[PDB]
Amino acid sequence: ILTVLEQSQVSPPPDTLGDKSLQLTFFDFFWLRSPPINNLFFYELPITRSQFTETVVPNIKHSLSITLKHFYPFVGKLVVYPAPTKKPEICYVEGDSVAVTFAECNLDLNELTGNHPRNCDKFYDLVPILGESTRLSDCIKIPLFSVQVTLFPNQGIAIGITNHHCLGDASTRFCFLKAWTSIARSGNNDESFLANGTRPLYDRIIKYPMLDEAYLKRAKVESFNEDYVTQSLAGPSDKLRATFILTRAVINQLKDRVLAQLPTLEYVSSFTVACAYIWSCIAKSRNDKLQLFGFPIDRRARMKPPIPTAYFGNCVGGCAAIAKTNLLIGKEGFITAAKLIGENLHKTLTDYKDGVLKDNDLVSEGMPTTMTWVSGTPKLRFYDMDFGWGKPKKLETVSIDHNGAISINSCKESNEDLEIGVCISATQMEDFVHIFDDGL
Repeated sequence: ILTVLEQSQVSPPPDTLGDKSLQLTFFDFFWLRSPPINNLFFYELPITRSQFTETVVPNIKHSLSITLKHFYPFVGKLVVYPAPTKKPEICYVEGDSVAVTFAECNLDLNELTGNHPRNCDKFYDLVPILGESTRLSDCIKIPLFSVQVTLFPNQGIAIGITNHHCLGDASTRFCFLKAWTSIARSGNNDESFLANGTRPLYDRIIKYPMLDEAYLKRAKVESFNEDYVTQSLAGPSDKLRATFILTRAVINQLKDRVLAQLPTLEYVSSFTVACAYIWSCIAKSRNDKLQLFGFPIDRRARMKPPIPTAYFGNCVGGCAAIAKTNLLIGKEGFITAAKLIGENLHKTLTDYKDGVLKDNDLVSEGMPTTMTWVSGTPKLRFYDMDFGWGKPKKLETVSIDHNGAISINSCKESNEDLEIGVCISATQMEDFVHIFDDGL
């Protein structure tokens, strides 16, 4: 089903980059022990094996190489030292490279790019492993970014991107991908990027050393080297992956229902309404006791003073709500969900305005029987990423399979519509589909 054509290593062009480091913040240290992030971009095009070898392979290598000279941390490694003093950092050293795998897949591409339930494990051999760590006398070094480009002969191409969350957040990945695609589209040339594109800002403008040290303690840094193990996804599995669509029209109707029933609810957005609806579906599907639902927040614009969009690295916050499952079910359940999300998000955003940077409560108050954390930021249009073959047919966040997570992103026939990705056991999928569709 999968054939590896080439295992390559891609570096910046000769005589372009010297040794370079990037210092990290508490926002980055938060993710020290996180599993890899895996994303797929699927493209439809009538591409032959010969053409893939002749132009695609060299074009991927060349365009990535050129992009790396502007995005040094992508070709660097996370370096963790055993001493509680020396902070982890990103280091690039001359000779460092990005692992780029070229492969061929004999599965029907049309059996992967749809929205209906497909086996989760069919996607695993399309995403690259993050890569083996390097263990030295004074440190461990972990790769930050890897790529797989997979040919589906006469059908298209999937680009699988795996990264460590310490490299940066979704905004950082978006910035990088905008550059890479520009460079690829313009025939392996950074002239357009340098003139018109958004360059990464490596200035260390987030300086809170006391928070830095507090976050490293929580992430247990002295045992990191001893504890670190690879976390690649592998089958077989009975789980199914589906994509659920909330159209602008449906979202507005749901929003109108919330605003009508709860006229003084301080925060109601397309995103909170989408979250509330999926939240209610998950509650109905699980028929459990107590649930937590949460999601990330890009904090850049909310910082005091504001952080430029192009700031390189992590600048992410989070918000969560907890409710008894019986309160989340049905039409009234969706309303309750929207209320709790809205209230908690309003509180969180007020705290950011006040300049609040920080943030077994559960053991005391009650252990959730389900927890869901959203992957995704619908504001970032990953569906516009065009390497020269057109925009993606389908995006998948494969790493939601690891734990209590769903993906929420914009669509590309419409940036006002939302796509929700779910990977759950086959037995639960059948009901979930009916729950979602019937409820609308």
